[PDB]
Amino acid sequence: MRSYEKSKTAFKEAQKLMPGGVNSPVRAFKSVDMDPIFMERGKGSKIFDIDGNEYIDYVLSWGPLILGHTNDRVVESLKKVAEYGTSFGAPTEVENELAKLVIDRVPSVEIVRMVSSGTEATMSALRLARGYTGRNKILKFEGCYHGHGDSLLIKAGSGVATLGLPDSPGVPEGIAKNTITVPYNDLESVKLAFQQFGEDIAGVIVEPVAGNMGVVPPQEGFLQGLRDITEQYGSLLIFDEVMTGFRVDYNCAQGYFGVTPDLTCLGKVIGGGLPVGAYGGKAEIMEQIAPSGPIYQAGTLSGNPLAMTAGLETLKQLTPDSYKNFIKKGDRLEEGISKAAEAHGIPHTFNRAGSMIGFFFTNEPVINYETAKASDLKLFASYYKGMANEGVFLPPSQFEGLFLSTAHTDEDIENTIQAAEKVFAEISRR
Amino acid sequence: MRSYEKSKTAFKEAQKLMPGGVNSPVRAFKSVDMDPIFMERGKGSKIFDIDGNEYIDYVLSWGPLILGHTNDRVVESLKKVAEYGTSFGAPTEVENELAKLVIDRVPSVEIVRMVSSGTEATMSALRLARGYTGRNKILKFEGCYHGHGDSLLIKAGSGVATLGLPDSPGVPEGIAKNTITVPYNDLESVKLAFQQFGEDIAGVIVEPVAGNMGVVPPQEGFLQGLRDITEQYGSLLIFDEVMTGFRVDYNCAQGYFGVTPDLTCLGKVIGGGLPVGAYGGKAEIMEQIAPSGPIYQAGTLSGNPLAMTAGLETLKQLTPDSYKNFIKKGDRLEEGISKAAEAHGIPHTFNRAGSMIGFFFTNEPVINYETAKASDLKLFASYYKGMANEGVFLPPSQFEGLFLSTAHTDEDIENTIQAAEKVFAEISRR
Ligand SMILES: Cc1ncc(COP(=O)(O)O)c(CN)c1O
Ligand SMILES: Cc1ncc(COP(=O)(O)O)c(CN)c1O
Repeated sequence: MRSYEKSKTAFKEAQKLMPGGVNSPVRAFKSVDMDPIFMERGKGSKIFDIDGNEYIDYVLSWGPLILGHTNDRVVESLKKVAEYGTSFGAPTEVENELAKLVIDRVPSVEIVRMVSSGTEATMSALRLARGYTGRNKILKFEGCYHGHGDSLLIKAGSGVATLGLPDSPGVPEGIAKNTITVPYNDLESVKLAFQQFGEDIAGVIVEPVAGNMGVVPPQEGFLQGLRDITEQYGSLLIFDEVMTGFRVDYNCAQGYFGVTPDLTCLGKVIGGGLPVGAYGGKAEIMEQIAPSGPIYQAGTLSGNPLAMTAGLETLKQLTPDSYKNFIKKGDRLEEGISKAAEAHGIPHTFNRAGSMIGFFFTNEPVINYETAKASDLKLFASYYKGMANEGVFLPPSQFEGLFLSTAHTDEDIENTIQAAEKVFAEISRR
Repeated sequence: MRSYEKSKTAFKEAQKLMPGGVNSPVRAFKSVDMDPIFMERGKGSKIFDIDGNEYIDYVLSWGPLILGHTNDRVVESLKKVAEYGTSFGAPTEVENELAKLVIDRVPSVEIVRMVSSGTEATMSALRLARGYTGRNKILKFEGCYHGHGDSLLIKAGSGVATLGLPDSPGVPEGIAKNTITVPYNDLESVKLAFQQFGEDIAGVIVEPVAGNMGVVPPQEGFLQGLRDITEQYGSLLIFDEVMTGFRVDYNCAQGYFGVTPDLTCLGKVIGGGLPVGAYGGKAEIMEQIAPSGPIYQAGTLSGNPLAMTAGLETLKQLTPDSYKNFIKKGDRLEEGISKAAEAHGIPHTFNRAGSMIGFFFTNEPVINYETAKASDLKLFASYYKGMANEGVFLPPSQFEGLFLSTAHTDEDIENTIQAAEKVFAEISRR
């Protein structure tokens, strides 16, 4: 058996301090048939809750911990930095070191600007795209998440190609009016969107691999088609690689799929688990950012030495072979979980995009948000509870992939599969 | 003499990696008659550049380092956390601990939500204000900075009370249309703004002590008047205490001035030098934030254990007497610098607001942005160079105060004064 008492107690406290008892909605566990699991430590692929329970971590702080928890190098260098200073509010050399590493590893990024989050990265990218092009409209994709920036908190309007609507209360009046939302992997609706608004489309923002509606790889020609249509109409291509960056492949999703955006939003891995983000791309576009250009973007704690260091030390330990091992781990994971699902009549479909993996509780292929929404969400809710009990910490959402680390072992994968077999059998006997 | 060669070399590198060679405009030093000083370490009130030069730090990472650099407790606890984990993407206990401390110390904050920056804090607060009230318009003050959030990148329109204009390229079309900008300390223009748009004014955002146009204390009745007018029209009062928070006074500027806002945006100190931010306030308002309410705001790395810990350990070491010492340090600083200025015919005016201090190179009282803009900016540019050479690291902007720490000694203040005497004499001989 497994006790979650301290997490129960901690969450009770949390609920009287924060909205939903959390600093981010997903952490409320509202869709997984158990209450939030409070974590206190981790080591490699293992995460430990405040109840001392061990889990094989497939959340990995939602992407940053690509080397697992508390990587020795990363941690010792972090302690070293802490000794010298957390922050200086002045330029540092580590900012240069990560900047150039990011520039050397991310194809489209020639000039980068560090920020405090993916939300800031994308928000700044959208503003950059609009300021650089002198255009108002942004095209995004249904199911893609870019952060809680107002300019991005938008939905599809009434119609096939559509100037959007606000996707939340509090969003500035008519902020969504200059934003188009078409289905992911729907290149034809993109073509239609440009036919109507193309000459005012500042940019197209896309997750080159959707990871916030589950892992949803791009369809053949989808990203290239976005690259072509943006060029044709003079629009910018913004790759939201906050999650895909340094995770899908060594050279990111843009390197993996050989499609080079004008702008790239990064985060997670580049902070090694600390608050971070960045937007970069072509120099002449990035030059428009303050203080060198008119487009204003500041951050007093941006390029934080601790985050720059952790991200630097994380990335240094990643090689092409890391991703080879991810894929091999993903293969066994997919195979083992899929066979388990078959054996117990569990509807399932896996999506693979480079080293990114995730499955849906549906037999129908997930190629967009609509087909992701076809997943058995209640089954996932139940399944999740069973997996946590078997020592597997999954993202408390069906609309998330399985985050792999370099620290995940074959034994971890086997135990994860065995955990799924057990959980699927139980569900099937019901 | 003093060499800045490594910083010269580092900045040359920086310029080919980031816009303006920086992750934030002010760090480019464009207004101070010397190029950016690269920092590598600090200890208490001392900051050290990459050239090994020692400075008495009056920037303190722009506010977070209220205990100075590398505070022993803060650093050791940071190392302890690094051992356990940088981030978990799941709820933690330290999030609770800082949350309640913030709730126990900031008067208006009953429920808080941690974010990655002050920009996110204010942006989320504006969205909250607009979502909670179902209203579109936000009133801000000329000279006040709340972050690079689009909803806030706005300026005053043509007219006395005015629906605003975009204050940067790239800002979404007509996002500023629902934002009013009136001069700081100009309560009459606030009254006029409400007469015209009051029933659609979602909230009034203000720095209870302006610190981004220099230190500009509120005038008698200004904050109370804002509190009254917002209540009268059902608008929210948002205190941007990202800088003032835990710096102006123990109970923040809202406690210091005895004016309680509906919402409070926090940052800096609460991260102890790590990327951080938070917005909080009345529970029923904060409850509207996701997942407990409809107003969407997420952050995957929000409530970062390292930032929560550093901020917690920073705040724990602050007492009422810390601020007593700030004021006493500020008195000698003001007196010594003012006498030096008098002696050398240097135009000067000091502004004090609690433990916040700053001076302007003008003899005319600075009560708003317009009068702050009356300062001899070229004199400041020159003066700054002289001060850095004398071992005093000031904010590379006239529109900034002097950040004090608990680590600043009487000797530091004396040397800072002596540095100002020397610099003023040199300038006066010209
Ligand atoms: C009062 C105030 N509010 C908002 C912000 C936004 O801060 P950040 O650059 O971290 O987004 C700042 C900057 N520290 C600030 O001083
Ligand atoms: C692809 C993508 N883009 C943008 C964001 C925004 O991230 P954050 O919550 O840190 O602002 C996320 C969240 N990690 C993301 O996964």
